[PDB]
Amino acid sequence: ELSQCDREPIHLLGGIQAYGVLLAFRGPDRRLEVVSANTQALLGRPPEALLGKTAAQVLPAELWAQWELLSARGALRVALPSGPYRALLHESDGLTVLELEPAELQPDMEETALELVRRLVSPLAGAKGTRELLQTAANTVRALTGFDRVMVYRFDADWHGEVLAESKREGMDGFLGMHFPATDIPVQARALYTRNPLRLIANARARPVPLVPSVVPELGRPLDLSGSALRSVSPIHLEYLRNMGVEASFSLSLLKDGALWGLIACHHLAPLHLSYERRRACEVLTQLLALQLSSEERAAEAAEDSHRAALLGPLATSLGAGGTLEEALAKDGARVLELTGATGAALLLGGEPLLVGRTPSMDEVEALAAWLAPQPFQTSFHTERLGSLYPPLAARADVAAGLLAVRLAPASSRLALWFRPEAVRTISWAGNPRKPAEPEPGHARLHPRGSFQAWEETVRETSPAWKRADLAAAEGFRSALIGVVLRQAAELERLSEALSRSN
Amino acid sequence: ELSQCDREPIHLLGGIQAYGVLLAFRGPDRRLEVVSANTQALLGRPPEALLGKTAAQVLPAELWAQWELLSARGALRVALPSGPYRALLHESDGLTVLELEPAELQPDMEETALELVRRLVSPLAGAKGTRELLQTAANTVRALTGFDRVMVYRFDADWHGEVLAESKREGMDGFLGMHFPATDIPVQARALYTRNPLRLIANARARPVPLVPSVVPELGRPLDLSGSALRSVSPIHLEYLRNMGVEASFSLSLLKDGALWGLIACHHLAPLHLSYERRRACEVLTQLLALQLSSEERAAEAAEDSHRAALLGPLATSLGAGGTLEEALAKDGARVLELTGATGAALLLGGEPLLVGRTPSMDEVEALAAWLAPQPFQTSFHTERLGSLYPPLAARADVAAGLLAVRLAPASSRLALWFRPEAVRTISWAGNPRKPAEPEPGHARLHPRGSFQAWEETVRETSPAWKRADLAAAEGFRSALIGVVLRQAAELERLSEALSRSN
Ligand SMILES: */C=C/C1=C(C)C(=O)N/C1=C\C1=NC(=C\c2[nH]c(/C=C3/NC(=O)C(C=C)=C3C)c(C)c2CCC(=O)O)/C(CCC(=O)O)=C1C
Ligand SMILES: */C=C/C1=C(C)C(=O)N/C1=C\C1=NC(=C\c2[nH]c(/C=C3/NC(=O)C(C=C)=C3C)c(C)c2CCC(=O)O)/C(CCC(=O)O)=C1C
Repeated sequence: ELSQCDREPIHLLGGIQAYGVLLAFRGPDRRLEVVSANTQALLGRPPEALLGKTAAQVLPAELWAQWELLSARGALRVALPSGPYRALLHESDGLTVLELEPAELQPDMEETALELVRRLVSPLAGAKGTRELLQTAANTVRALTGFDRVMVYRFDADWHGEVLAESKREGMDGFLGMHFPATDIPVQARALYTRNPLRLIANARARPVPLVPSVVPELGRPLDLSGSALRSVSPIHLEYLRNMGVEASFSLSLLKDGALWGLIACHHLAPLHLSYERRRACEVLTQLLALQLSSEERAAEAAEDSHRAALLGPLATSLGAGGTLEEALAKDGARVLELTGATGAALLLGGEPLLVGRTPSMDEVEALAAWLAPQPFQTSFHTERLGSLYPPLAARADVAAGLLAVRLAPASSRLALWFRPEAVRTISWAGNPRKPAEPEPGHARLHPRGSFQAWEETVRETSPAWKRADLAAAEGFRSALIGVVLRQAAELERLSEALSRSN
Repeated sequence: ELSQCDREPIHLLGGIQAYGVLLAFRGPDRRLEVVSANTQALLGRPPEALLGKTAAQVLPAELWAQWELLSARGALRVALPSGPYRALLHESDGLTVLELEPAELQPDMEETALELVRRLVSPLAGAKGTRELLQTAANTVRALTGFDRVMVYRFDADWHGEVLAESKREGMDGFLGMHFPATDIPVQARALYTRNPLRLIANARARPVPLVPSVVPELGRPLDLSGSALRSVSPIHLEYLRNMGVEASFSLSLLKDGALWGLIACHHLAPLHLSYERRRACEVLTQLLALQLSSEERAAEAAEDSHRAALLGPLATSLGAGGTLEEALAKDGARVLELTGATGAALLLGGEPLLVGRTPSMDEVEALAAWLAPQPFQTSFHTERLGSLYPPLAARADVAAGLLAVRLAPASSRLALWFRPEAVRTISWAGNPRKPAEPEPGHARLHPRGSFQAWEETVRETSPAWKRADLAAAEGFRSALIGVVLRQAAELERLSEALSRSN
């Protein structure tokens, strides 16, 4: 099995896990076009007999009694001689689908509606930090659901994923700082998770039981189960979970204005069950997290812009206090250095180029200054990778991964190189998984050990992107209160001319 | 209309409204303490004879069968021969209470909770800022209730009332931007509003039926009903609610980190009944609005401050471009006004006074510059009421009600000042509904006048308080960010004179 997954569609496997039982109705007859293989236990007749019979006869009276209310709402309690069963309606490909789920034996009088929502929303009374908000949400989710581990992901612009918050019981390895490639999650999976809020993987050991028409004749395709919540997982992802060691999963999809921002993944080692009320409350909890994250991301970006301005401001205090600027940058290296979130600065101002922080060598920076002139840059230049644009520094990686340049003078070549380290260097290596387990897995698919490589070779020779705040600060320092720099140059020159006349 | 209102104890009034009935119990013997006058219809036997009787025969057998069940939830729906009835239990004064309320005929099986919650949440998908958050929330709450006029109230630091947004159908009076003094909400009422989220006005027309006995013997005062949601309101508020003509109200409280930031008070001209599914939905909606309101408030700042810091930047571009400071302010007189959110600005860099915007004449400016030097302020002087701090300028405070002054020179007396207009002038006088009412009110207890008239005299010689961002910008103006850029003009002039007369 090679090159599998992305080619394979995931909405048309035609398989159902043994958790529930589904049937397909169509037309006034509501014929049993598609039936399950496990319906023998509940219906009491062989599935092939069920085929080609009217829905009124086949359905037990318990389900038929509240069928109108079931269509009105889509969820109500029906008690069978075996026991009570959750019932739902979902329309796919023009055919209605009746879904039956084994409800718990609990009387359900306890854990009433809307009180779990209060229990979940109470701890979030504070929650300043976006990362700390995700941490608190993970804590509450773990407290309610009882799963071993809760992890929260953020998706990068190119759909690279990382882990932000992690709430877990003591004992298992921490997964904070994880980075996994965008290709780990296929496009169709992202679309499906966008469409439906919750995904439940009841048990990994369970062998899927397929519905038993081979192919739908009228459609020519297996029945689509995208809306249905009983979709069977892909075998590749099943082996993923088997290698990782998690068997029951409960995944929540965080959406910011229709964009899949990240996922909450509740993981447990053994198959567990969750009540219907808890899941219904968790859907609302997902909506709350979506809204709160949508607001707080804007809050954090505004705060970062304000801090960038309030950091660029004091730089005018040093230059203007009397001390020469070339000594001033050495005096105040940190503030000028962190105006863009970069690690190296190099300045051309008329004299020999000056270096602050980790910067490329003298020959390298002068060659870069020579090379930058022919390209017409109206105000500034933004680049993500330097190897493609500039061959000579492609070999250099540790001080040549990122570049940001602004020309201080419109005519004269005044170059302000800003180098930001490679994404793999700026991110703490404490974020890697490490902790090598003794058993040897396939090492190609599973995340433990045999992963995090695709990230490092996909983003190799690439630095973290220059945010809107980063380029705004780049322009601001292209000025750097351009009055102070231009007027100190002019003032020094015009005092020097008077001194030379006095000379 | 007697003996004012502040001394009146709301907590201890112990009144029972028209619809529901109450009865108290003590200990395992559950001695009956108090009864309502209207319970005889529901109980079927005279209330006076049951004083101190056992619950076995006073109360119908069905409630006693569900007493242990009612204790768990604290509220339950039960079928009674008269009809469905809804009962509650809670603790007050060491004495347990049983409350009975008329019940809606719906068995709470159709359109249950946790599916209208998403109906309320979905419109909030946008709401880029606080104002539209409140607008959308008010609109959707109005849609849920079906009431006539929803309203939102905001309180200042000194508890003065604001009206941010409202949603109304066509054909009534609007009070957007209308103002009410802090004393309109008694200090007794604020703590109670903090304690419980929801309070419902059952019927304004119906007089409060008395509670029997008139007073409990053991305590000497009627038992309080803070936990109860049926507690009757003051007779003083009956005249108010009659004057505005509303019949029922449904008060929703918005608390941020334990403080009454806002208050939602729906109004309906005629009586209307709301089910507890809706009530338990809107209490969740208040808990909802709390967090998102905090988030949007916290996001609004650090963006206004960022814009002010960025706004100060082009003032530097006014320099370097050919011209002096006088000419720089001549072309750019607009931008310097919003640097501190003040309509007038004055500067004194050593020469004759120069003014921008509507500021006091130069003689009083010189007088205040002379007077501020004896007053010890190291970096800035932020006074909200000028007359209290400085008598002579109290006479003309239309534009000099509030001032922010900074010393340009470190030791010498060089000043930069900003003058804000007095309040009421800045606010949009839209609080008047126009259309003087054909009925004649007392002009002291109604929406227009009485309220917003005591408020105006309460905030005479007052301006919006100097926040953090405007003073930060003001101190940045004097700080070595643009002040040094101003100083460099002196060195440029010095080099010009060095070139002058010597060539
Ligand atoms: C060629 C594509 C795939 C290779 C790569 C592979 O191993 N699986 C592929 C496709 C699918 N991924 C599905 C679900 C899924 N996989 C991940 C990957 C992870 N990266 C990590 O660090 C961790 C945790 C340690 C994981 C699990 C994720 C995040 C997901 C989303 C759901 C989940 O978290 O389990 C998948 C099934 C569809 C779906 O459930 O979305 C296919 C097919
Ligand atoms: C000190 C006595 C009072 C006079 C003064 C008065 O006008 N109100 C007094 C005390 C109480 N006010 C109560 C309710 C209430 N009052 C307001 C303020 C307003 N100012 C206005 O101009 C308008 C008209 C639009 C109003 C409504 C508000 C906002 C409220 C709460 C709204 C509500 O009833 O839900 C009151 C009873 C408290 C209660 O149970 O609500 C007292 C006592």
